[PDB]
Amino acid sequence: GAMEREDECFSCGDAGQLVSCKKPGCPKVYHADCLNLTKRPAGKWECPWHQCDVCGKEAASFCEMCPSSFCKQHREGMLFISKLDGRLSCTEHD
Ligand SMILES: [Zn+2]
Ligand SMILES: [Zn+2]
Ligand SMILES: [Zn+2]
Ligand SMILES: [Zn+2]
Repeated sequence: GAMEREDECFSCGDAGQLVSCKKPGCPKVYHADCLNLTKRPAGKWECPWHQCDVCGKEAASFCEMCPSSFCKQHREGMLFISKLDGRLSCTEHD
């Protein structure tokens, strides 16, 4: 993190061997295993929660229930506000 670092994996909902994002505005942490980080990131690492789950490009919207964020193109119709808590939820959370 660059301000704080929560002690739970946003991907799994579990805590453990966590690697934190080194980008400002990101308090989130994840497991290297669930991220498929076979290669150990060196230096500034940006979590895939900044990457569009569809095209792999930079995400503009962030699903608040999974590391599947979306770009300006792949966010339309794919991400919506959950009426349960007001959190951004993607269509893949049935
Ligand atoms: Zn995990
Ligand atoms: Zn991040
Ligand atoms: Zn995209
Ligand atoms: Zn989602």
